[PDB]
Amino acid sequence: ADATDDYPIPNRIMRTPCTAEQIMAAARDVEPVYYERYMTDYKNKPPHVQQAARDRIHWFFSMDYAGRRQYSENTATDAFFEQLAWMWPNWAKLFFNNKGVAANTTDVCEQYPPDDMSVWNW
Repeated sequence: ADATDDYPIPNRIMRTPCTAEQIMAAARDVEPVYYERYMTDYKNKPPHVQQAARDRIHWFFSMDYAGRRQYSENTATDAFFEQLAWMWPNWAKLFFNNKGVAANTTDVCEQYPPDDMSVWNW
Protein backbone atom coordinates (compact mmCIF):
# COMPACT_ATOMS: atom_id res chain seq x y z
CA ALA A 1 0.00 0.00 0.00
CA ASP A 2 2.74 2.42 1.02
CA ALA A 3 1.72 6.01 1.52
CA THR A 4 1.38 9.07 -0.66
CA ASP A 5 1.48 12.79 -0.02
CA ASP A 6 -1.73 13.15 -1.99
CA TYR A 7 -3.59 12.54 1.25
CA PRO A 8 -4.86 14.45 3.15
CA ILE A 9 -5.83 17.70 1.38
CA PRO A 10 -2.98 18.55 -0.98
CA ASN A 11 -0.01 19.81 0.98
CA ARG A 12 0.96 22.06 -1.92
CA ILE A 13 -2.48 23.69 -1.88
CA MET A 14 -2.79 23.72 1.91
CA ARG A 15 0.73 25.06 2.56
CA THR A 16 0.42 27.98 0.15
CA PRO A 17 -0.70 31.41 1.13
CA CYS A 18 -3.13 32.33 -1.59
CA THR A 19 -6.70 33.53 -1.49
CA ALA A 20 -9.48 31.35 -2.81
CA GLU A 21 -10.01 33.89 -5.54
CA GLN A 22 -6.32 33.64 -6.33
CA ILE A 23 -6.30 29.85 -6.59
CA MET A 24 -9.70 29.77 -8.26
CA ALA A 25 -8.49 32.31 -10.83
CA ALA A 26 -5.45 30.15 -11.47
CA ALA A 27 -7.62 27.05 -11.57
CA ARG A 28 -10.01 28.46 -14.18
CA ASP A 29 -7.08 29.40 -16.39
CA VAL A 30 -5.02 26.25 -15.82
CA GLU A 31 -7.97 23.84 -15.98
CA PRO A 32 -11.11 25.47 -17.28
CA VAL A 33 -12.69 22.13 -18.02
CA TYR A 34 -12.41 20.99 -14.41
CA TYR A 35 -13.21 24.49 -13.21
CA GLU A 36 -16.48 24.49 -15.13
CA ARG A 37 -17.29 21.08 -13.66
CA TYR A 38 -16.67 22.49 -10.18
CA MET A 39 -18.64 25.62 -11.02
CA THR A 40 -21.52 23.53 -12.35
CA ASP A 41 -21.60 21.58 -9.10
CA TYR A 42 -21.04 24.82 -7.18
CA LYS A 43 -24.14 26.34 -8.75
CA ASN A 44 -25.92 23.04 -8.11
CA LYS A 45 -25.73 23.50 -4.35
CA PRO A 46 -27.89 26.15 -2.77
CA PRO A 47 -26.52 29.56 -1.82
CA HIS A 48 -26.37 28.46 1.79
CA VAL A 49 -23.85 25.73 0.98
CA GLN A 50 -22.14 27.92 -1.62
CA GLN A 51 -21.69 30.63 0.99
CA ALA A 52 -20.88 28.01 3.61
CA ALA A 53 -18.14 26.61 1.37
CA ARG A 54 -16.87 30.11 0.79
CA ASP A 55 -16.86 30.81 4.51
CA ARG A 56 -14.85 27.65 5.15
CA ILE A 57 -12.31 28.47 2.44
CA HIS A 58 -12.20 32.02 3.76
CA TRP A 59 -11.11 30.70 7.13
CA PHE A 60 -8.50 28.59 5.38
CA PHE A 61 -6.88 31.65 3.81
CA SER A 62 -7.23 33.66 7.02
CA MET A 63 -5.70 30.95 9.21
CA ASP A 64 -3.25 30.09 6.45
CA TYR A 65 -0.70 27.70 7.94
CA ALA A 66 -2.91 27.37 10.99
CA GLY A 67 -5.77 26.40 8.70
CA ARG A 68 -3.48 23.97 6.94
CA ARG A 69 -2.53 22.40 10.25
CA GLN A 70 -6.14 22.16 11.44
CA TYR A 71 -7.46 20.98 8.09
CA SER A 72 -4.73 18.37 7.85
CA GLU A 73 -5.30 17.23 11.43
CA ASN A 74 -9.09 17.38 11.21
CA THR A 75 -9.17 15.33 8.01
CA ALA A 76 -6.48 13.00 9.32
CA THR A 77 -8.63 12.34 12.38
CA ASP A 78 -11.81 12.00 10.36
CA ALA A 79 -12.48 12.73 6.71
CA PHE A 80 -16.11 13.46 7.57
CA PHE A 81 -14.93 15.81 10.32
CA GLU A 82 -15.73 18.79 8.13
CA GLN A 83 -19.33 19.79 8.77
CA LEU A 84 -19.48 20.92 5.16
CA ALA A 85 -18.92 17.36 4.01
CA TRP A 86 -22.17 16.66 5.80
CA MET A 87 -24.06 18.92 3.43
CA TRP A 88 -21.85 18.54 0.39
CA PRO A 89 -18.58 16.63 0.15
CA ASN A 90 -17.62 18.31 -3.09
CA TRP A 91 -17.64 21.76 -1.51
CA ALA A 92 -13.91 21.95 -2.21
CA LYS A 93 -13.26 19.49 -5.02
CA LEU A 94 -11.52 22.17 -7.04
CA PHE A 95 -9.01 22.71 -4.25
CA PHE A 96 -8.81 18.99 -3.56
CA ASN A 97 -6.84 18.19 -6.68
CA ASN A 98 -3.51 16.40 -6.57
CA LYS A 99 -2.85 16.40 -10.25
CA GLY A 100 -0.59 18.93 -11.91
CA VAL A 101 -3.36 21.24 -10.80
CA ALA A 102 -1.87 21.46 -7.31
CA ALA A 103 1.60 22.24 -8.63
CA ASN A 104 0.41 24.68 -11.28
CA THR A 105 -2.05 26.52 -9.04
CA THR A 106 0.39 26.82 -6.15
CA ASP A 107 3.12 28.09 -8.44
CA VAL A 108 0.85 30.73 -10.01
CA CYS A 109 -1.71 31.63 -7.35
CA GLU A 110 1.08 33.78 -6.03
CA GLN A 111 0.90 35.86 -9.20
CA TYR A 112 -2.83 36.07 -9.96
CA PRO A 113 -4.74 38.93 -8.35
CA PRO A 114 -6.57 38.16 -5.12
CA ASP A 115 -9.29 40.66 -5.91
CA ASP A 116 -10.52 38.62 -8.84
CA MET A 117 -14.14 38.28 -7.77
CA SER A 118 -15.06 37.10 -11.25
CA VAL A 119 -14.10 33.65 -10.03
CA TRP A 120 -17.21 33.61 -7.87
CA ASN A 121 -19.37 34.51 -10.84
CA TRP A 122 -18.05 33.31 -14.16
